[PDB]
Amino acid sequence: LQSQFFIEHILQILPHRYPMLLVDRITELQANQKIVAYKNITFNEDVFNGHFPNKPIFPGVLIVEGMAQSGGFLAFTSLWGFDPEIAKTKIVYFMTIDKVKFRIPVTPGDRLEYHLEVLKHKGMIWQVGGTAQVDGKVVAEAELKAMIAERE
Amino acid sequence: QFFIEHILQILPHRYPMLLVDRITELQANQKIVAYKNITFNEDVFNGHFPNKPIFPGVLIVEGMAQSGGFLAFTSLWGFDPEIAKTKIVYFMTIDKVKFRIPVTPGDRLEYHLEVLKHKGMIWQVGGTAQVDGKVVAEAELKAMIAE
Amino acid sequence: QSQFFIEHILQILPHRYPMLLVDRITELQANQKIVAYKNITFNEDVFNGHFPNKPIFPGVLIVEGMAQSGGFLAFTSLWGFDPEIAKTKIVYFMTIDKVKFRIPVTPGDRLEYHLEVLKHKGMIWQVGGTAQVDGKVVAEAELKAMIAERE
Amino acid sequence: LQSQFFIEHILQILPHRYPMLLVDRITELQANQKIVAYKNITFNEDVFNGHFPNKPIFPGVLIVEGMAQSGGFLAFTSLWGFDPEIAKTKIVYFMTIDKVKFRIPVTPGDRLEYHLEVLKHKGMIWQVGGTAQVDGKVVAEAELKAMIAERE
Amino acid sequence: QSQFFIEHILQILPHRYPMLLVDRITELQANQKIVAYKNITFNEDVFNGHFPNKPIFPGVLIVEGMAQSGGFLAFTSLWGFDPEIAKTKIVYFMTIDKVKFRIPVTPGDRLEYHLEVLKHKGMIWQVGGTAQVDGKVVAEAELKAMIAERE
Amino acid sequence: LQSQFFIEHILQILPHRYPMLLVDRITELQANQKIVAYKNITFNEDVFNGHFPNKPIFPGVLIVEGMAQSGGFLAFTSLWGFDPEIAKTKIVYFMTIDKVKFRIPVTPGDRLEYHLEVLKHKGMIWQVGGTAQVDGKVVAEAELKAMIAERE
Ligand SMILES: COCCN1C(=O)/C(=C\c2ccc(-c3ccc(Cl)c(C(=O)O)c3)o2)S/C1=N\c1ccccc1
Ligand SMILES: [Cl-]
Ligand SMILES: [Cl-]
Ligand SMILES: [Cl-]
Ligand SMILES: [Cl-]
Ligand SMILES: [Cl-]
Ligand SMILES: [Cl-]
Repeated sequence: LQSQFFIEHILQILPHRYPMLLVDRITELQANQKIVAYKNITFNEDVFNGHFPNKPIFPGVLIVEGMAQSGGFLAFTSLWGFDPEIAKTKIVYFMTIDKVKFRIPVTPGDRLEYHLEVLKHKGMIWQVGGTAQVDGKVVAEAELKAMIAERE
Repeated sequence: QFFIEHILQILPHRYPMLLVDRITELQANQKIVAYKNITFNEDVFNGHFPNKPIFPGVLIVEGMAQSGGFLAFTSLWGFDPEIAKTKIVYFMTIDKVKFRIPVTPGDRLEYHLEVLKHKGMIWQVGGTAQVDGKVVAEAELKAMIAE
Repeated sequence: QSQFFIEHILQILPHRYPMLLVDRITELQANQKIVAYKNITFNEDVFNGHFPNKPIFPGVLIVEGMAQSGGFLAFTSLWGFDPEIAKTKIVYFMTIDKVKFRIPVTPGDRLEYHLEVLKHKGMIWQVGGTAQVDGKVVAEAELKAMIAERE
Repeated sequence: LQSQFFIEHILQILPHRYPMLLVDRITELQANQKIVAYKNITFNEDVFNGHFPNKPIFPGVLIVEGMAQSGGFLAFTSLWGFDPEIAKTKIVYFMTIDKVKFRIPVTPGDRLEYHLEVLKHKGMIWQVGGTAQVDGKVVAEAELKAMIAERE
Repeated sequence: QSQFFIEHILQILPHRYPMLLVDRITELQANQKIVAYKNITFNEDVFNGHFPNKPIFPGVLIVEGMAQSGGFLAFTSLWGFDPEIAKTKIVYFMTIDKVKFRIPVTPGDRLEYHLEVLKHKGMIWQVGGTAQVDGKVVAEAELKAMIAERE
Repeated sequence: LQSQFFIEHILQILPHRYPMLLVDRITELQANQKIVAYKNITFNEDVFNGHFPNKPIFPGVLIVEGMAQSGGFLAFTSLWGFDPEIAKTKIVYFMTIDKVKFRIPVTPGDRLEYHLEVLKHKGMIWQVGGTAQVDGKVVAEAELKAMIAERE
């Protein structure tokens, strides 16, 4: 019912944890339709130790990962709403990834904004597409299909 | 075969983003077969996911990109540690990836990449990731080598 | 210059992971003031234990981030963007005073450091200012440092 | 109320965890009055990776953090004694820091002794002040005011 | 019985990252022997300092992994795959003798542990064997474990 | 030639680095005879995260590793003294370990003192033995034979 979520609510919905929880705040959310979130990029992240020495560049694949989590938050809330209890036993598997294009490198100090739209969704299978943006510009484009499942 | 110390002399990637442990097969301007061991003792598992260790699909793709990278560096300048150290690799595009089987601690993740097309510093490769002969994922990507 | 990105910052401060808390410098006035910032994201080790389920960027690290900004300020003022000389210097902080924390800092915040030169006499520099998140002051502090030869 | 607490007791009272729990043991404790504790400094701490390369130096701001935590243990035990139950529902916020002076650099192999006395205390607000020592000499001095708040 | 994957291992052993050095149990025989392994990959924090520009999995860790396997063997021999009882027991090692290192272990290797029960009396279990990579012996060791009640 | 060394000297002799450099300081050193050194044990170490949760215990094998490093520093200096040049062209690799007995658990707050005596030395082959002590009490004991090898 809300459209603005902070790190606290994100931890209660997504199963991801450090160092793979790549969504910091949800700024906009329209159930079954779109979501806008963002992750701040800082030099104080471990992934920078090796990507790359003396040249910090946020991995392209982790940007895709960040987008998937945004969509995963959109998918869970659209299904069961904000129910951490239900969410606490679910995980999220990647099914496919297509048409991803990287236009501008993301670096420390960047506010990487995730913009996801629901292209199609069936039960637990959600297919989203959108872009990663920094200062209003598209730094990345991507389409992906993820499935949420109950931890067996 | 090229072992970890050779890989270090070519790829610019370091911990914790160096996801290729050994190169078992290489054919210039053609293909490459390499792999990375998966063990619980990897930091990514603390968060992906707690109680349910699953190697991230995106990192599977990253491992293939790196395998592709080694293939490009060596095809471009051969095994030249000197040239390599001035470069880094940028992901340009990723397409047609599909995950069929989850990778978990104890798995030997094999990368199979063939050159689909290349020009200058821009290389496009495609293939699969395998575990015990079984295809756990396929993908296509285009990377760029630069200064 | 007036805008230094992470690479420029890396060539001036000796600080490295996980103690380099200045991601970018948005403005610098030799001998006057500096405005920089560090993004705060959940993907930082410190949040693992401060605290579980309640990510709150440590106040001591805000102050530290403020000290680093002042250090870049004092140094650039004296020698400008000079990587070679930076390697032979040391910015050792002697005191911290009047520190106030008004509102907590959390993942998703852009922690802006605002520091100015309160006093400069020889090797001793005294800076002061605030850390701000979206125009609102979240913390303040006065710090004194001494410039010196590395060893 | 004890006066000799170990890491096991400390884990049960303070909310801090790795890599921010900077107190290893409590040696002396006088409810509402003073406390003596310490943190061993070893090269095997991640913080030394970047502070600094080739020459390890425990950060001063972190020494102040350790004194604050010592103070917190005193406050908690002062208000509820050793009660892990009510202690789990809390966290400690830094309110102010004053008169901190750094006299001697702290390094790997040092036994950082935290010396703190209560300057003032009302309810959840505790104002403490003292020194951090190593082998009997004062390496740092500081005053701080913390607050214990419901993890609401 | 049969083979256990990391999941099952997590339910018996109390060890967690970065100290759980057994990824899979491919063979177990009550009161007799165990065959397990840990994959060695460059992506392990340990390789940062052992050593720079020269990754070599520590020998004492090869030994730690043999102990964990041996411990796993003794525990399951008495109680089988019983998670509840596992939280009830403590398996620490009293002794370690006859340790020999023959070949360096590096990223890409599959460190296979081969431990057999030499002798056991009550809760004192003595195991011994080798660490193997590609069928060859990279290390040998004998360890004595004591099984106790947690707390 | 000296008998007291600090982490800054240790770093110039041993190649070990975080998180495997387990000797913080050397308080005693007698060529070809013995070495007494120590490593502080603090909760702020990665190892404790999983060994074990809610029960920090410094790994016995790590105590042994620490003893081996001291032996290594001893072996090298006995032969070349404090020589950074040569030190970084050689490596002390261990061939065997015997009679290892763990008597008392090591925990955060402990000062793990390493005591190694030279049992036999002939060229590059060194056999040493000793104990790990905490507050004058033996917590561990072991014997090792090391080989000083070329680094290339
Ligand atoms: C390799 O031997 C292990 C070292 N060791 C222990 O593990 C000891 C007890 C122990 C192990 C695990 C736990 C434990 C306790 C509470 C919890 Cl909550 C957990 C958990 O949650 O995972 C685990 O306690 S004692 C010991 N070493 C020695 C050494 C010498 C004498 C006695 C013990
Ligand atoms: Cl995935
Ligand atoms: Cl990239
Ligand atoms: Cl705080
Ligand atoms: Cl400092
Ligand atoms: Cl070793
Ligand atoms: Cl142990």
